[PDB]
Amino acid sequence: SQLFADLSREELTAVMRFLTQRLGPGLVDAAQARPSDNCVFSVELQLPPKAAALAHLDRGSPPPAREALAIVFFGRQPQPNVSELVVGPLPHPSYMRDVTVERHGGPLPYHRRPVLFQEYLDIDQMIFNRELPQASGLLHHCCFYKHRGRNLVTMTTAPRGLQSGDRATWFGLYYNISGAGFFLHHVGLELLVNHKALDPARWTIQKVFYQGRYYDSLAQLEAQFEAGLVNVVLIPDNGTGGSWSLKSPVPPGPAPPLQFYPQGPRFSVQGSRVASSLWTFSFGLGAFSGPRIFDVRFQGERLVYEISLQEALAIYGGNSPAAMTTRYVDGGFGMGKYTTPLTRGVDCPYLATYVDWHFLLESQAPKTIRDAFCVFEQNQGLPLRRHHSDLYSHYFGGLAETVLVVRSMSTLLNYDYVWDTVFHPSGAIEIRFYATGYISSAFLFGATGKYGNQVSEHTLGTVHTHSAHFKVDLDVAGLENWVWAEDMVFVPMAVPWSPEHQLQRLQVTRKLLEMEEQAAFLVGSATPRYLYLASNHSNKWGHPRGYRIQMLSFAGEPLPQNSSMARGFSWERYQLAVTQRKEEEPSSSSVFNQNDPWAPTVDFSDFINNETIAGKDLVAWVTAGFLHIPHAEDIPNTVTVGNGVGFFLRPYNFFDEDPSFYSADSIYFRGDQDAGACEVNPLACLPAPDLPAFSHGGFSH
Amino acid sequence: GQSQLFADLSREELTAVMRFLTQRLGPGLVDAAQARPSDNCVFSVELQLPPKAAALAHLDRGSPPPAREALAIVFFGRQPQPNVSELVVGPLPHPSYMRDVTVERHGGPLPYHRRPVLFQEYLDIDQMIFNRELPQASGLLHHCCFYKRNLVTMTTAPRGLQSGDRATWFGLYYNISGAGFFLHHVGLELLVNHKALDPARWTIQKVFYQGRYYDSLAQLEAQFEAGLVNVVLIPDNGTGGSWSLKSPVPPGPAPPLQFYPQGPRFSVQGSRVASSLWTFSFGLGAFSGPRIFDVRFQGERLVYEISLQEALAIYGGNSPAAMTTRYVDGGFGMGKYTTPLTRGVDCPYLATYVDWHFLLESQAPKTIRDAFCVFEQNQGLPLRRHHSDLYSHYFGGLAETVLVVRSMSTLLNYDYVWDTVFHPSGAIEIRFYATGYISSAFLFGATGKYGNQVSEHTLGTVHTHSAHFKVDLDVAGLENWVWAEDMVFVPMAVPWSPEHQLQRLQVTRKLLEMEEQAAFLVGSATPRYLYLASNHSNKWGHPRGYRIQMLSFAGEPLPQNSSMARGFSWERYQLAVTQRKEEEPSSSSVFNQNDPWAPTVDFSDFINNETIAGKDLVAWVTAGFLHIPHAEDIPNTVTVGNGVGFFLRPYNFFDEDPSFYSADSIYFRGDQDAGACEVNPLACLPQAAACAPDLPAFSHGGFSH
Ligand SMILES: *[C@@H]1O[C@H](CO)[C@@H](O[C@@H]2O[C@H](CO)[C@@H](O[C@H]3O[C@H](CO)[C@@H](O)[C@H](O)[C@@H]3O)[C@H](O)[C@H]2NC(C)=O)[C@H](O)[C@H]1NC(C)=O
Ligand SMILES: *[C@@H]1O[C@H](CO)[C@@H](O[C@@H]2O[C@H](CO)[C@@H](O[C@H]3O[C@H](CO)[C@@H](O)[C@H](O)[C@@H]3O)[C@H](O)[C@H]2NC(C)=O)[C@H](O)[C@H]1NC(C)=O
Ligand SMILES: *[C@@H]1O[C@H](CO)[C@@H](O[C@@H]2O[C@H](CO)[C@@H](O)[C@H](O)[C@H]2NC(C)=O)[C@H](O)[C@H]1NC(C)=O
Ligand SMILES: *[C@@H]1O[C@H](CO)[C@@H](O[C@@H]2O[C@H](CO)[C@@H](O)[C@H](O)[C@H]2NC(C)=O)[C@H](O)[C@H]1NC(C)=O
Ligand SMILES: *[C@@H]1O[C@H](CO)[C@@H](O)[C@H](O)[C@H]1NC(C)=O
Ligand SMILES: *[C@@H]1O[C@H](CO)[C@@H](O)[C@H](O)[C@H]1NC(C)=O
Ligand SMILES: *[C@@H]1O[C@H](CO)[C@@H](O)[C@H](O)[C@H]1NC(C)=O
Ligand SMILES: *[C@@H]1O[C@H](CO)[C@@H](O)[C@H](O)[C@H]1NC(C)=O
Ligand SMILES: [Ca+2]
Ligand SMILES: [Ca+2]
Ligand SMILES: [Ca+2]
Ligand SMILES: [Ca+2]
Ligand SMILES: [Cu+2]
Ligand SMILES: [Cu+2]
Repeated sequence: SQLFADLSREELTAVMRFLTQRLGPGLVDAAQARPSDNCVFSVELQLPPKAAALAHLDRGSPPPAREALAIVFFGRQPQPNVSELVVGPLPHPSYMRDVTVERHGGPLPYHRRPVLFQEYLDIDQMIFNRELPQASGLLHHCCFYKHRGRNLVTMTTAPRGLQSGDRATWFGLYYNISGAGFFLHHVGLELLVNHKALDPARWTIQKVFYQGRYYDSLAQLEAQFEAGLVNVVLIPDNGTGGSWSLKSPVPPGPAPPLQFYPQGPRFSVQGSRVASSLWTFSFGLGAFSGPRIFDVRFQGERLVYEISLQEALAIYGGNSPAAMTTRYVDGGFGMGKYTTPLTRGVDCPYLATYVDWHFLLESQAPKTIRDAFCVFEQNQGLPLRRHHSDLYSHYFGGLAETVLVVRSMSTLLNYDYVWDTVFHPSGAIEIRFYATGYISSAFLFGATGKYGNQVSEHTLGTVHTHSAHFKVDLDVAGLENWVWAEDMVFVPMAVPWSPEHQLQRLQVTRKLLEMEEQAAFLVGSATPRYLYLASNHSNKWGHPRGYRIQMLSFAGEPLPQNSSMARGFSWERYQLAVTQRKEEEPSSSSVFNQNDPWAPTVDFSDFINNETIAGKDLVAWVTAGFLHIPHAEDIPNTVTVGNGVGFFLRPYNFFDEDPSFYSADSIYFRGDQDAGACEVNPLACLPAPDLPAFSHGGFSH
Repeated sequence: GQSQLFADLSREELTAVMRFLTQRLGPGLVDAAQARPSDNCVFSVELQLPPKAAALAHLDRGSPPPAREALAIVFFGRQPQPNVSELVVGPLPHPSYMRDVTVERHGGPLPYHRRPVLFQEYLDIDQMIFNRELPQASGLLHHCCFYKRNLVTMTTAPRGLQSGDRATWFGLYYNISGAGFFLHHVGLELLVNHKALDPARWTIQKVFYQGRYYDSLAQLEAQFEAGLVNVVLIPDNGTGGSWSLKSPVPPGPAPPLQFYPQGPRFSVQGSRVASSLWTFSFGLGAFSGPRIFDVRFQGERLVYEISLQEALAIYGGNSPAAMTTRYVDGGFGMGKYTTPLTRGVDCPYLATYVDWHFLLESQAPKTIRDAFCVFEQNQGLPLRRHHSDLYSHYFGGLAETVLVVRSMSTLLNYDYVWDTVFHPSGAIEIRFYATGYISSAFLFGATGKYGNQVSEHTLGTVHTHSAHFKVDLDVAGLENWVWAEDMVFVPMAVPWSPEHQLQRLQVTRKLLEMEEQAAFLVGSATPRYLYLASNHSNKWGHPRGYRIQMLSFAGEPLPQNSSMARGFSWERYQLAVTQRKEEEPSSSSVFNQNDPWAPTVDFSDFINNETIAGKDLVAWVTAGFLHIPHAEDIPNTVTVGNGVGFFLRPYNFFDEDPSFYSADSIYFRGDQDAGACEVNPLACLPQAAACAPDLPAFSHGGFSH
């Protein structure tokens, strides 16, 4: 690995040592920080400048300094802010730059900071010790309440309030189900907690919700109940089935099919670079933005500088305040931070290579997520190509598709997002995103038809949309790229020969798109059938070397623009956009957007601003998603079938012929040959497997 | 009810029907393999599918099974008024009756020019071409393309310009050796009029050489001699893989191999497949291609039938062949052109392979060896999983393993790959890939509007691909309705803070009541959730549903103003839902191809102001894309990104995800040893899977002459 490798535990420790020195002892461990402390919230790789980086990979120039970016919580002060500090060079840091205002134009308001885990503990303490017992009347008759046992548990929602500067979060209450998902057991109560004060003692409950009704306080509710004005119904807290359990009641049977490598792995993983005979690339995770791939070279030629997840978004509907106002912008929690171990043989093939990831977040020392990535070759059991000739000449030639895959999974509370990077031997790249895990349920009460389906006894599966944003820094045969839109048209013409007759003449249409706005495509509008970035260079046949972007999405209608918060994820409105790549436009979102979408720290629509994309270094931005109306078959989990979205990058006249023609694994034989002869056909030479003992990456405390 | 009602005819059965017919068709019946236009012959013999009512009575209520019958297509050329007739023969295995159903189905006789072109006809055409026509230009040909054969002809789309025409444009190509002639068009195209019942009356209506039209082959020779023709010299031979299919690179370490550590987990018996979740029957129609029948998930039928109906390629170009090609492939026949699966390339090595039998343009059954494969595939992707670090520590998940049936139709150049994929969640996935060689034209003139140059002298002509599929869902029984659900945002005041506004996300539910309400043109928008449902409810009160999720990137359909568009009306619909009807068994016909202007079936007729509330409904799905060929399509189109089709996904059909009860799921709490066999079957894998089976020896199903 090297240039793009996430920071090592060693490097992380070094950056933290350096930070503990240059900041005013009285710096607290973020894992215990109160709002008014100072705090290292995160430390992670700071990605090199593109120009320096290429200089080093393509033209011998030495590597750009290796730096970290640290996000610090400055609450021990008259005007608290959040600061972004670059720290470097590594491995032995000597400087520390504050880029906060360079990037943002001013300080970062302190309410934009992510809720810390200690902040959650404190909210819980407030709820469970000071607020809930005031309703131990009601809660005994609906939800088996006790002392503080407790049987209940809370889950956060979306943005936290109704306008910039708010930090008030709606929480639902849930049975603390054991060994299975609590998410399906909303007990009916929702609390609007205002935790904006830096003194958690000034924290208040602004609103309460129970069975379709609102109250200004729990005591108010508890009173309405003692007055016999609130019909209570005792919600069971145990059960059987998928609703209550994830473990299967059926004895295991004969094993599922297993793939192995007869003559060993055909790719290697060194640090965080992957090389096969066809592909080399580096991979990693942003703490906040998650999966990323750099420096992808097919057969030594670079196709893409960067492909990375930008953001993941979930917009809910509901019967209830928590659900009806939820809009998660998941980078506010962090796709890398919340990445989880892969279970060997379930999350990936048993014989995949599994790699660890290290991080420093909300603590003062490095921690490791074991088995966070997997890399493997997968025989797709589908041919890449084949032709069987019975006509004029008797031959067969084809090649079975084997694919190279990098994967990790982020578990954002209930959801488990699966991120796939798939390298094809045709020179196509496939980026996929699947959502499994648990749905968010609401408590089923009142008229629920317009907001979801009943999916269990007391469980409303609430309607929502999922979407995700991808950065695609194609460098098609260099940096200077154009974008083409090709498509088709019928044109009625007379038949040349028989001009009395007509015919619909099918024609290709091509259009160069020269301005950003011309290549920004809104969800809901139609897009050209062929859409690619090209070089001015041509292939042997004189067509522009191109890579075409083909989208797999079933986009739901994006949050309408009139929303005060919509600019916190404006990329949701576009399917495809292509901009000039700028060093000051590294992401389309930010960890800070989540807690203030009303005053977005980054607003994607800014990137589309009347510049030229004709012969420039272009980056393309892809949105993919779908509507989800949960249904009974989402219990216990939603399945991955049919729910993969993303895109293909496919060569389009980039090469002079299909590269797989030169494949070591292709098969060919003529009728006149002995197809069963080892020399004619390597399929005829075929041919303990050796399984590593099973280990699991464990859990986090 | 235990009988294979949906099995394709066996050789014995085919032979049997052929014998019966031989007797009863009478004098001067000819083997169609050598038949002339004016002969009488049997073109095909295949299974007549039972009528549903009787079939279900047998399968569900245990009634006696309907008679097993065949349908034979007979070309009656030896008479005053030639006709093609459709005859039913049964009951198998010892047939005793035959009935002509032609008029019942089509309202009149089948005009003779609709018949597919016989292989003998192709052969005769070639004789007129190479023995009486091309020689008139031996001069040009000697100059331009190494004449003295060395050329092969290849047919095209509809044959003419009005109903009744049988004029085919034939392109000429270097007979290339051991690789595709398709890329080596030498620039000459002949418009052969082979309508005449006497092949000696067949003429050449027109000529086309490298950009120029000529009235005859003689006139072309004339001008070439008069020094009046600028001849482009196209090479005979080359090396590049627009010339070879054979990789010039030595075999490396072996690609991954899949195997079943503890024996297989499904079984194939005849045309029935069964595993612990699924049972269904499969086969090929000689013309319509792949079909699966009677699909049961854990004992419950979901679909009576899913079957390919038609496949369609619409070309553009500036040469007259490609400019006017609209292939309606059922006219060649997707079953008929099915090819053996190469073990290890077309399906996994350890798939189970299955032969297919047919009697087509012959008088004796033949067998395509290994026409089908069936296998479990480990997807390398979990079906579901959740890792909890929060409050309670556990992991629960299931690797997806899927059950596949595949066959491949090689129509000329194209290799179509058809997948039926059975998911453990209750979902069915239907896929269609095109691979093989593109069709090409001699590269000449103003090609940018018609494709990309793709090789020396080789223009990859632009075209669309479409396939139509029949999906006879019987959701919890025959009586089904269709629902369209979707979303909307309704702007309103935040209930607890009226100062503010929120965009309230809601679900939208519309019952679609008439066939037209459920027909959806290409390029119009479609309900994000479209499903067929019972009025029966699942445990939670929602109608039991199967939803149809389409994966298509459709091209613009051929414009309706085209006199021939009625021959593939289905192309203009993405999705339509219709009342199932015994008289509407297919959306296309083997006969639409050679007269699309007078279609034998017009799919649009099925859509005609009838209720679809509470009836036996059948859905029809169209899937396809635009293809602008390009360098990477040489030697072949690759299958990546080319998959097109649809899923049938359960939607409140069950009470909960059936996969919760899977025998293969994995679960363990934080407080257990995930490394212990008693907690986790995966732990056992090493020690009881250091046992890979001996592979069977490689064999190939052969080629055919
Ligand atoms: C956000 O908070 C930061 C600290 O709370 C702040 O950076 C700090 O800025 C102060 C002065 O603005 C610097 O303190 C320095 O003050 C004396 C002058 O008497 C200087 O000579 C010394 O350099 C001394 O340390 C801090 O160095 C600095 N802390 C760090 C880590 O940079 C930011 O200015 C605040 N951000 C904005 C935009 O307001
Ligand atoms: C389409 O083509 C068929 C011609 O081969 C034709 O079927 C044949 O029709 C005749 C009468 O319709 C039948 O032959 C009959 O000849 C004597 C006359 O002395 C009759 O009295 C007898 O009934 C005798 O059978 C043929 O048997 C019959 N062949 C079969 C297999 O059906 C069709 O009628 C033509 N139909 C169309 C729609 O025009
Ligand atoms: C076209 O070229 C092919 C060359 O592959 C010819 O195929 C061979 O034909 C000979 C007889 O002349 C046979 O004995 C061989 O078995 C054939 N070889 C293969 C691999 O099929 C073919 O004759 C030529 N056909 C035409 C119409 O030109
Ligand atoms: C919620 O319930 C869970 C029970 O599953 C509790 O988690 C356990 O905590 C006990 C001690 O209190 C441990 O000894 C167990 O090993 C834990 N279980 C595992 C497998 O994670 C927990 O007390 C409750 N937490 C909350 C917030 O109420
Ligand atoms: C493409 O553009 C750059 C100049 O801006 C040039 O260096 C390169 O060689 C060009 N190639 C062409 C037009 O063939
Ligand atoms: C877009 O760009 C051109 C400058 O090249 C500028 O003159 C034009 O006014 C711009 N349009 C807008 C709306 O800013
Ligand atoms: C389904 O609807 C038909 C109404 O035409 C009715 O006869 C049948 O009883 C209904 N069943 C249910 C369960 O609603
Ligand atoms: C379509 O359906 C209804 C009958 O239920 C009728 O009123 C309407 O006029 C019909 N139109 C037709 C068949 O032309
Ligand atoms: Ca770029
Ligand atoms: Ca810009
Ligand atoms: Ca039906
Ligand atoms: Ca109808
Ligand atoms: Cu969802
Ligand atoms: Cu194509």
